[PDB]
Amino acid sequence: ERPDLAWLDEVTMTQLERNPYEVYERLRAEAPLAFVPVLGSYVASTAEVCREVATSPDFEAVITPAGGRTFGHPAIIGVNGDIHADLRSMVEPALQPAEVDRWIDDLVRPIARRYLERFENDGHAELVAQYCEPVSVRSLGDLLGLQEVDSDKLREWFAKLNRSFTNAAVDENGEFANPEGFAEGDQAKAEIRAVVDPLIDKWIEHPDDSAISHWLHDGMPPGQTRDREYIYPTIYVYLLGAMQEPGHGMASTLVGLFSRPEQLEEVVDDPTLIPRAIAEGLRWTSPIWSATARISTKPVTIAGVDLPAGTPVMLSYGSANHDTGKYEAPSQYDLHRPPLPHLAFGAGNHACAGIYFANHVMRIALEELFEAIPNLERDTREGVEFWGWGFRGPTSLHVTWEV
Ligand code: HEM
Ligand SMILES: COc1ccccc1O
Repeated sequence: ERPDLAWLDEVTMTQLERNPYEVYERLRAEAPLAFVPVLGSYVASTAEVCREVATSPDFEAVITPAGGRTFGHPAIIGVNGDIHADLRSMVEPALQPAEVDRWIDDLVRPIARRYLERFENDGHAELVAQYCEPVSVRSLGDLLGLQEVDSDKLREWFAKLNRSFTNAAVDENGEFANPEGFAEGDQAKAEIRAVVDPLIDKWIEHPDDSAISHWLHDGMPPGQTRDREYIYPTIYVYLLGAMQEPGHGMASTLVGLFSRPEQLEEVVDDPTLIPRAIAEGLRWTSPIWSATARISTKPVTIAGVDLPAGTPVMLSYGSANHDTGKYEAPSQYDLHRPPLPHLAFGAGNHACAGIYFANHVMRIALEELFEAIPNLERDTREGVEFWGWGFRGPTSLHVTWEV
């Protein structure tokens, strides 16, 4: 209904999945808060608007429509008040920095070595499938208590959940355009239940050091546990983004480094630059690109738009992280950018709970990769395609090295 934005009626879901940055460049200039018809929602595209909405007292969390169809209730990302406080209290212990520092090295480093050992003498690899994804999922899976679930299965689950969660397209009547696209998310959930229900049965009676056992038991009266239906949606939140994103982020960081060969060389020579390299990678291609949202709780005016109460706004943090109000030439990867604030972990009460853990997973993985293969090069015969609007990352990363 905004006349000057009639061009947005012609934006497609496929276009946004393939490459959302041209449309979002226009949005940041034309309408930092804009209703995108194919998404069925207002979208926040700039750093100022995303930060304002994420931190405003007049907004609260809401799950996106496709996210809710995928995860149900109470997903930690979609709830507020006492339920959110309890779910944050449940997930935070293992994520506390002092706690992560106690065990993160002995968790991730042997995992990274195990996956490297499989290919480090080959002279070629596709790092998304052979390294970045397995290390990310094996690390978190072991932390959670899912040691027995193979990395290939954790990877399949996150991919199916991604596609269902981001199945956001709506038709001319505001109805989901592709209802069949939720079926694979439902199938993943059914598989997850079949594996995890017996584990929860065991943990209720026999608590252990796994994170999910602690989710059941922590803070509960004697002999009581949180109901499994109450915790499953947050398990699904983990089995999508927490499993997927460290792998996404380390792979994007590698693509960015390969794009600046002098910078790759600096980081291989001086691995203390790895954290900076990662932070720039997350800004450059944000793993959680436009997955979350907030909803107004009263009438508000944001970026000149008067919103009624009850209005959802999607937080396109991956666009915010290319805001030219903040960054020069944001589509260029540059290790030597000054260490400015970014929105790849969101903001406010619903900001990422796992930042410290995620940063260490990616750091340790990259350290081990460069120690193992110091002469790592991108295989320039192959293209790198990035995919995703809700969650974004490279679909492959072919590399080569002299053996
Ligand atoms: C590089 C990897 C990661 C990125 C880029 C990422 C980014 C994000 C973003 C953007 C959000 C939404 C914040 C908002 O709406 O303002 C989020 C939420 C979340 N993150 Fe992460 N994160 C990643 C890894 C993880 C990991 C590994 C875990 C768990 C161990 C995790 C746990 C969560 C939780 C629990 C939430 C929901 C917080 C809430 O709604 O209260 N994160 N993260
Ligand atoms: C940490 O996992 C998520 C974050 C935001 C949206 C969906 C997720 O699975």
